[PDB]
Amino acid sequence: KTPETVALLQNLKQAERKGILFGHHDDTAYGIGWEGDKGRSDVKSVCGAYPGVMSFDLGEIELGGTHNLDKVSFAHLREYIIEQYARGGMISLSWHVRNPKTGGDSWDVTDSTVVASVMQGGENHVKMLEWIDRVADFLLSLKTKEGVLIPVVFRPWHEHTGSWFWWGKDLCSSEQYKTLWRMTNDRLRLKGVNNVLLAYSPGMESDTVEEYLERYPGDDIIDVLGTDVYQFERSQYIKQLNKMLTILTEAGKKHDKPIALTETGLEGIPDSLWWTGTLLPVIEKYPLSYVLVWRNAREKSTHYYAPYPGQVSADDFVKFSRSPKILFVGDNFELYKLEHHHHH
Ligand SMILES: [K+]
Repeated sequence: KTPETVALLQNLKQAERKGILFGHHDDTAYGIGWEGDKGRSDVKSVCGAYPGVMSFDLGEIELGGTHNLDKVSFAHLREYIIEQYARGGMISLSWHVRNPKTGGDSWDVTDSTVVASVMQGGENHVKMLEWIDRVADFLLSLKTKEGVLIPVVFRPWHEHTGSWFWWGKDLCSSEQYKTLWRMTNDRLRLKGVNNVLLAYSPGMESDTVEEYLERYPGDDIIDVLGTDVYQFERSQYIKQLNKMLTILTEAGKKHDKPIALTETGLEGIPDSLWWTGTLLPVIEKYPLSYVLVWRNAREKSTHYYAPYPGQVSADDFVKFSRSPKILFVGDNFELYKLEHHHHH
């Protein structure tokens, strides 16, 4: 891993001391009522600072086209990534990859033999490695104008304990799933992709650490232990989020990995006090390195997870943002600076 990448990991590992970076998907790409405006951010428009983490998706890079599945160009993603690094924030990338057997999208679960087909000897193995190489080439293009590779937390194969993606629980064995991870790591390493940290991120199906780790590909592959948990009903969310963050904290101590709430949110945040009244009291109890809420879909204006100006939860988001526990660009962290000393 590059020096800046090791520094990022070491700074994620001191979350207990520094606080929780706040994140938003596609934050500088678009939001409610806009797309592509230079420097614009629904998060910054509400609270005045950029989120400490921004994530974007590489889905459809494997098809060799110019835009991802959410119609954002890869050349724009690279710009947004360079700009987030320049201001000192973190970047994460997910990968809603197409179905290599059916030609469908990530959510095509018609065929439960897709992962088998990309194993060694399978009809789609070479193509799967070509697809991963296309991700590798994009990652290698994430450079500062001075030529420094930009560290990224790459989070492929997510939500694998559910069965809504073609790599999900009912669609492959535990060993097949771990092999996806090994193929991914192998190709990234061969390509010299030394600017990636890998994050593991199943949802809330697991009730225990044993279950959470059943499909874990190993400490030598994974750098960040995450989970994706959304609010559908408040009491259940509080129970299930506490349950998963307890699992993450226990597992992260057992395996010496930082932890993160890699996706969460309340769609349309109709609860005007969601941020301080529901989310913060849960997450502040756990040593999270970051918490990321999902995109503000310009193309479906009910589908948003961060506020925007005038949105009913916006004032409360401002109050949340002022918590010393929650970190935005401008706050007291330096992700890419090594402080050169062991933990004790
Ligand atoms: K803050």
